[PDB]
Amino acid sequence: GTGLQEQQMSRGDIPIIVDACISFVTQHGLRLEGVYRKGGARARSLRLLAEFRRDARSVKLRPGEHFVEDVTDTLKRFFRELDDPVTSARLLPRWREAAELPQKNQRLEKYKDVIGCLPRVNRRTLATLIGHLYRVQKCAALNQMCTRNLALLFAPSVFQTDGRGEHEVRVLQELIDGYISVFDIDSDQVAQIDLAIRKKLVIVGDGACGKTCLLIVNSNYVADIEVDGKQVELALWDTAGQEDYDRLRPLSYPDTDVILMCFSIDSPDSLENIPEKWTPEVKHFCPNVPIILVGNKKDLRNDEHTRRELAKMKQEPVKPEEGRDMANRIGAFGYMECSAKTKDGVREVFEMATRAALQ
Ligand SMILES: Nc1nc2c(ncn2[C@@H]2O[C@H](COP(=O)(O)OP(=O)(O)O)[C@@H](O)[C@H]2O)c(=O)[nH]1
Ligand code: ALF
Ligand SMILES: [Mg+2]
Repeated sequence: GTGLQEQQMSRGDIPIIVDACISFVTQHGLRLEGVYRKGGARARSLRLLAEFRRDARSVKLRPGEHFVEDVTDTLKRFFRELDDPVTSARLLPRWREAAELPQKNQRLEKYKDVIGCLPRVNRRTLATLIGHLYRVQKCAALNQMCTRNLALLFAPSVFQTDGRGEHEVRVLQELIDGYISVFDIDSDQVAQIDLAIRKKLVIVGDGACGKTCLLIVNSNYVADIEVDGKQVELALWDTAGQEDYDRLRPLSYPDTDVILMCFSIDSPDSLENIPEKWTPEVKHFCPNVPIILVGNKKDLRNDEHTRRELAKMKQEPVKPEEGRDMANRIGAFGYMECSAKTKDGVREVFEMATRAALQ
């Protein structure tokens, strides 16, 4: 193997895995809302990564055949699993020092100096990645991925941080925003680019499937709920859906009394990750804790735009019976659908969770 120097290299002297994923996402993904925030179905996307590891130049990514979210996941996993972060562990002191200078122009010039000390393959790979993220955020009116969000999603794999690394998020954000300057992009490329009872609740589920909005519309938070005569102080613990936070998420699990396990009705992949990812993790850290399987964004089930996007990959919104079958398959206490956006079903979600916690 997973070393940067051991990879099959493109004509451009960067790893083919990086070149191929970035090219595909650039062609077919710059409009996808939540690109790089949403993830693919675990087993399917890990197969694609394994193909790239076996023989990267043999993988031909084709629209309609490969999921954008599998490819974005593959790119992040590539950087996360390098023996050494592409930014170099040995230069992390200089990165941090650069990040603490007072004025942005001074930080950019220092970042430029650090990048200059990297090995050639690292520099060219980092340049290609940052230029890609620069293009992504320029399309944020469509994909909703501003520079700050991309930096939060990419800093853990790029720098190989624990998951909370504050200096590295600033660097990445400023590298993206300052891409043209830091990487000496000439004016021709600039033009070409222009074209009494207390109970603990934890919520888990795929990135962007609506966990935080569900906690917010109802309300670490606290909600006071009354069910069956009993007044309950429900402690709400929010968690991140991305793989990058897998090491930090178990901090939230101790003492949990009920789990909200979420998928989005507009994402069959997020339902498929219920048995593949969330159920094994939750049953390992929260044995014998009741699970409410929650289908979020119910308002999108018959939404025309949603139905058209999923049909491109021969998918359709999750049906109520599919969620119920899944709830039975994993041994959930119950199944419930809701829309944080319209508030429909939100009370029923937390009332069922509270009854589960009290049984
Ligand atoms: N249509 C619709 N969109 C939603 C709903 N809930 C959340 N969203 C959107 O989905 C995106 C991610 O939501 P968020 O709760 O932050 O996702 P989280 O990553 O799981 O915490 C945001 O753009 C929300 O506005 C919903 O019930 N209906
Ligand atoms: F993508 Al999230 F909480 F913002 F899982
Ligand atoms: Mg969230």
